[PDB]
Amino acid sequence: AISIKTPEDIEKMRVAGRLAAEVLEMIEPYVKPGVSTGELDRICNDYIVNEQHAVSACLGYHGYPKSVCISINEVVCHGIPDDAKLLKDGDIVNIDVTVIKDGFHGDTSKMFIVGKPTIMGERLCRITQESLYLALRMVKPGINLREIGAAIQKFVEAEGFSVVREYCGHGIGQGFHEEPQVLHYDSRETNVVLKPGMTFTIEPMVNAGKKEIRTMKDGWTVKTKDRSLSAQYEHTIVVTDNGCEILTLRKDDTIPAIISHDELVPRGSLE
Ligand code: NA
Repeated sequence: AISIKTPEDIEKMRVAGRLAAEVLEMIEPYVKPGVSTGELDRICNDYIVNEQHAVSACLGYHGYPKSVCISINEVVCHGIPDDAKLLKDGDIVNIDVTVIKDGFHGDTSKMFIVGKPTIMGERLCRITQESLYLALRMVKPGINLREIGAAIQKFVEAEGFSVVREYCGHGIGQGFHEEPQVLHYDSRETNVVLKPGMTFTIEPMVNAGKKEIRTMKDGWTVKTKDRSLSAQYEHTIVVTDNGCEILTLRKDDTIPAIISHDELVPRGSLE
């Protein structure tokens, strides 16, 4: 029930994913102490609309009140931009952007560390991206989604962090949320063999502390039950013939848009 994208479909997500990454590349310079998250949200939206002539898939979604999600520190996800929420020195902040372009979505997010980073702030951010890269490196047809969550978890835990279990990455495309569910941890429940053309997200949410979270009153914002810091990075990718292509790659990523596996690349018949 997982949709297989069409070359044309794919070019579209590429455009979409590219637009999503640019929002993140653009926001960067405004992410600094004293900046309110409402303003960041503003910039983002203005950007999506006016310059990219696209639309935030988040804006008003099922009621969601802001253009992008800006989760600070113990906020795991769905953090709601608010003009009263100023960024502080040492904060860690996720900005989650989802853009719709020509009917296709581009979904990604990254962590920003404001001012002087904190030991743990820095480490979790690093570790979290790594868990994302790590999964990225394994994306390839024939692999089971389950081996990936497994890998993420293993890594994360070995690094002394936790993986939130309640929220996942997912198929995406014409629809914001599509199958499959992309768990960032092990699950006997998980059974998804990757096929080329599949487009989905990977967006491991990592707690410096315990994995338990708490959903807030507002119905959106998620936080760590123990109040430890939480970090997330996400990429939207397409499964290729031999690996994956990262649709939301940013200048600052240090992973290649295109990941291929030797064993899968085209080769002579006897090679
Ligand atoms: Na956080």
